Amino acid sequence: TTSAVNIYNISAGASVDLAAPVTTGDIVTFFSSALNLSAGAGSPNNTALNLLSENGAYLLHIAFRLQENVIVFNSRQPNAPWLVEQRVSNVANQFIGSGGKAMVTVFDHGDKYQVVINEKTVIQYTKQISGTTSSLSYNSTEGTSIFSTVVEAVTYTGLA
Amino acid sequence: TTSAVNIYNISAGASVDLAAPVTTGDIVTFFSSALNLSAGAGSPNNTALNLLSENGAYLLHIAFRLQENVIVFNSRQPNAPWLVEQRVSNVANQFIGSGGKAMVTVFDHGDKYQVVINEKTVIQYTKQISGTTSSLSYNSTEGTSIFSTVVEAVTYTGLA
Ligand SMILES: O=S(=O)(O)O[C@H]1[C@@H](O)[C@@H](CO)O[C@@H](O[C@H]2[C@H](O)[C@@H](O)[C@H](O)O[C@@H]2CO)[C@@H]1O
Ligand SMILES: O=S(=O)(O)O[C@H]1[C@@H](O)[C@@H](CO)O[C@@H](O[C@H]2[C@H](O)[C@@H](O)[C@H](O)O[C@@H]2CO)[C@@H]1O
Repeated sequence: TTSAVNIYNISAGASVDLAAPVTTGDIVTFFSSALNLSAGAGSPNNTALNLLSENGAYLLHIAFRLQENVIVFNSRQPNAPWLVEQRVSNVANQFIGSGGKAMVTVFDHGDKYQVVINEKTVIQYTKQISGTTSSLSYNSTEGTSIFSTVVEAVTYTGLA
Repeated sequence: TTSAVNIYNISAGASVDLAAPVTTGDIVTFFSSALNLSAGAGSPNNTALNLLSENGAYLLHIAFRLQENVIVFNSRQPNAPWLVEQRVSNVANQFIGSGGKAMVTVFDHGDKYQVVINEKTVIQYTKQISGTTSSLSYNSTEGTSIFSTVVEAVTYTGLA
């Protein structure tokens, strides 16, 4: 009845507090104005996108590792070790059909997180930790990020 | 469970067939890489965005008229006159907080269409005609469109 759109500019190395939290049924899309599939090696993550809970837990962690040619999805409670991680091989293969820019979409299916790169679904992630997303972060390895220094994020909340 | 993201490049003067139709609960966002709030007068519409049914009906018509400083929302069946139109005054006032670009979002609330410009909801439109959206069009008055010649459209379907 009263859905909402919120726009955020996220500089590399930062985290932003969402004006409106993301919960079951809502969406989050990240827009990158550049694509560098051959920029270098990450220590270990070239670029990471994170969905965080109000408690500081990493609901969803998305990491792109060029040197290891893989994409990692994991979670963890604050001050706790990294949990069971799911990985997807072939980075470039996922960005086929980009052309100087990319977008990553995350659907919050309540009990799962659907991750989409452009138009291709790369994985149906099962939530290891539950809860609403209240902040987002974009971290990088200095100079080897595969996305622009500033990444735009649009959230669609108050849906279903 | 299996939502989908589809990306389209819509050149001014064209209409594109959606690979995935837009129905109750789905979303459509238009991205413009430019904003010209002082480009000229439309004959009468400077730029119009349309959601069309498989039968050619204009489910939702969105028109920006600089000379008349208003935004019109209407509908109509094919080969029929224009129906009851809703208008919103003050064009620029809606794009406050743009900065060289804009985005228009349309939420299909089943019995209504919620139109958002950037983060501001401009109107809750009551459907005069129902049905799923199968194609979209971007029409302009030669040389006086307030959006870029090519407008990007992203649809989020198969949601609720
Ligand atoms: O920047 S970090 O968040 O600290 O990077 C860590 C994360 O990317 C997690 C993701 O689960 O992985 C850590 O590396 C793991 C590696 O994926 C795993 O294969 C290996 O067995 O253990 C490493 C250390 O936990 C990143 O360091
Ligand atoms: O390019 S058109 O689609 O033919 O432009 C028409 C539309 O913008 C409709 C929107 O309902 O309006 C038409 O003009 C109206 C005008 O807004 C209204 O005030 C007057 O009563 O009737 C006109 C003709 O229906 C546009 O021509």
